[PDB]
Amino acid sequence: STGALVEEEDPFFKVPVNKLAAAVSNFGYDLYRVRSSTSPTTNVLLSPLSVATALSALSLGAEQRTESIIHRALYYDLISSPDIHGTYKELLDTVTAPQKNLKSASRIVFEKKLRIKSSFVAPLEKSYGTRPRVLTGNPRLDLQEINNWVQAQMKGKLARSTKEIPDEISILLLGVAHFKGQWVTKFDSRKTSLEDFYLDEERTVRVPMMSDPKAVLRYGLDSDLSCKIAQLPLTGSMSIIFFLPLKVTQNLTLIEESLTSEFIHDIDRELKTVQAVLTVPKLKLSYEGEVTKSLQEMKLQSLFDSPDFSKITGKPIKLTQVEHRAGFEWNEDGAGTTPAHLTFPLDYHLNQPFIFVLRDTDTGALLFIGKILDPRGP
Ligand SMILES: [Zn+2]
Repeated sequence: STGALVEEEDPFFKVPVNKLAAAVSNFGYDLYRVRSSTSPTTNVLLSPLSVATALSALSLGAEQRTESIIHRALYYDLISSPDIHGTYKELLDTVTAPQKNLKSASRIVFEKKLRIKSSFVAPLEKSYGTRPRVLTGNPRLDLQEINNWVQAQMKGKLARSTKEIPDEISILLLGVAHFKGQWVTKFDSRKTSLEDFYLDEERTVRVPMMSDPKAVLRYGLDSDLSCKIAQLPLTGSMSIIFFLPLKVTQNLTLIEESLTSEFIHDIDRELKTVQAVLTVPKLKLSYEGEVTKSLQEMKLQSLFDSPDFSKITGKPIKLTQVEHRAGFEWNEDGAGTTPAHLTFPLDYHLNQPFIFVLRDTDTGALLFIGKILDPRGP
């Protein structure tokens, strides 16, 4: 009984920037689901906000039908906003503020010699703080310039791309993000040690495992999903929510099917503070790849056929590539250290495949999502 335009009753989602954050985050969970389906045996690491942002910005140059196609994928058609792009600037300003430890940037890149209308550039730069790049047609220079842009946006925290530049670009969208933050409570690195990680029912590896035997966290068991949910706070009003299956498995699909902005808000409200025997693997992960094909499965295929971008230029152009680069890291770093007496202990050992969601507490925005089949790497 959903899909109708109704007034928002949930207080957290009445806030326009939170309503927008929930919309583009729901695009991000959609993209995550497609990628995870495509990658049943490899880690999935995504920061889809940078991709949603490139698409939202590009929709400024779309005529009405194409614009609506982009807006439907971003869930804008369920918002009743007079200023979607003004709200977006606020969203971006909030989640990339310095305390968030999150670098995120989106770029629109056009085929060589394209003449761009200043009536596109002006709202693009105002709301998204970005300017379109027109390629030169020299593959070496063009790849060097894009990597130099990623380097400056990410302050060198991502690896430069040794990937060849695509041969036939009309519109290329680039979404890049890096996150390395600090826990509210540091892990004692003296307690970090090599421990078993159950890749699956038959394969066990040894991985640097952080440990807090007396962790305070927020926790809840979701019986319907057979998974233990824990939330660990980060400095700068963010948290990581973990989804830990009860049985060793790489099949997280049932959990993945539930991931929406509204589900995650509900989970967050329902978690309760407990003490836990907590283990968390160290993570230093990176991803570089094209999400072109995944977006084509997300009702965006017509952007690649004959879309109408005549608000950008008179020359017929179309989406040809959407690139994502992401880097993500967590270690023991944190801001601080911490006749009967009864406790309620729980174990929370992330020593088997799990999903994590890095969420902004203020807006609820999805900042990063990982399916971690193997904490060592790809
Ligand atoms: Zn609520």
